[PDB]
Amino acid sequence: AGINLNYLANVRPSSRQLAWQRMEMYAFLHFGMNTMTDREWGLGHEDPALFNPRNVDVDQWMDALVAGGMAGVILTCKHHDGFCLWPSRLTRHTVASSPWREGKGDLVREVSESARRHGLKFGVYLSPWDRTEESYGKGKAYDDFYVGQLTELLTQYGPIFSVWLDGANGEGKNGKTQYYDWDRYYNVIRSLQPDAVISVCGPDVRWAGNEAGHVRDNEWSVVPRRLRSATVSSQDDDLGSREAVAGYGDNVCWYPAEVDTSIRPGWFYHQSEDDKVMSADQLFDLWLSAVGGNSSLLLNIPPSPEGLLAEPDVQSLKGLGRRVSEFREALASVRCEARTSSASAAAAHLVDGNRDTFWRPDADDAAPAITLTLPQPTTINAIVIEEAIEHGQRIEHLRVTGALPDGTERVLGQAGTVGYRRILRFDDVEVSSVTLHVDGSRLAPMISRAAAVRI
Ligand SMILES: N[C@@H](Cc1ccc(O)cc1)C(=O)O
Repeated sequence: AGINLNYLANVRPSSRQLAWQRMEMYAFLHFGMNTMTDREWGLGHEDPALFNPRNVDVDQWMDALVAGGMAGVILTCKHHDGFCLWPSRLTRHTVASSPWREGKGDLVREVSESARRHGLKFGVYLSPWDRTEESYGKGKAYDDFYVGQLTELLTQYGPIFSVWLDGANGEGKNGKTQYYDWDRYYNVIRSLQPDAVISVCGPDVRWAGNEAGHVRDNEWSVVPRRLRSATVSSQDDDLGSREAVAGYGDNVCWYPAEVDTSIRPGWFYHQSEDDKVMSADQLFDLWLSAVGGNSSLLLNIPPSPEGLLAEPDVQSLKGLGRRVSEFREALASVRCEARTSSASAAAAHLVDGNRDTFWRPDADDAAPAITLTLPQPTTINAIVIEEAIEHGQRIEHLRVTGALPDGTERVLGQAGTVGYRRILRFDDVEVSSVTLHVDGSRLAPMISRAAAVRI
């Protein structure tokens, strides 16, 4: 193997990136002034008197998120309109000036506390774009204000798992375009919350860039480093193939994808969209596609102006969670005999329920493969396979075969990348065994789990 391949096959996640990956799916909570004014885009300078939801019940939100199987929640602490959901000391444009809770409330506190009681991690979105704040457009003075608010959020509310950042901007009242001192912002986050992943407009987690309803066929976590300050764009179908990254040499990095979408057409709640909430089945397919396609899933659910998650959203979440649990429960009810093409001693690692142990074929194994034999003919429609990503991402082509009770065997399906998890789906079939052929790989693959199941 050449220097380049030895490099690519060993690019690896940091501690914070690995912990983040293991979350799999978490929620976004869009709630604030835009909810009250029924907008996707706020104008700024909205009257704080308009923020007076009568029945905020964050435990109702968290209850539904747990039932949905979420690992954490990212709250919109301040959106583009600039209204802050905590009583910031740096602006009067906050819940402290609203009639909500007699001006004595702190929704960031209320949410973070409830998240922790519910076993969910807590993250923040603090909008760089600010349509109210006076310093906006002045340059450094707005950076000072932003950093000031980051500091409040990152020091007063306990551990933060993610700081989510988009890059929208505009002109201030002075007519000048505000640009952000990203490097300065990153230092603050790294300093105050070392374990947090800085996401999207940050170096730790990449916006998947997919068209809604689509995920990459091949999602590589190892990609050109230039994608971190985002010729090539985040929306390209092929970011990480050998051909795509060839010319970049060592200028690549571990920069894993996050698929983000809303359960409704809009990010904020609009009553007119109450008949347009994704169903539990739509969410499940999404989960299977994202979390079964080497991407984390960020799912937005917006509370209504009353201060509750709406009934359809709660039901979809509940059904999503039920489908995910049924899937895992069947993935454990599975009785299989695992056999490998080499390193049979390590074959045990495929089924010990330890994500830290893996099977890796011998260097001279020219056809690495895992055979799973079933106690008797069973119907299956998917295989689950996971790489030991702590050590990198390597698999490039996977071919799955099934041995039918009727002597013969056929191809059940193929896939490219695996990474954190590949759930390969196909038509319901009855087999006595399946073989996973790792036809292509950057050096020897390290596989921590393999399984055949019926969804
Ligand atoms: N393209 C999206 C990105 C985004 C999504 C959610 C946000 O809260 C902020 C930004 C938008 O601006 O609408």
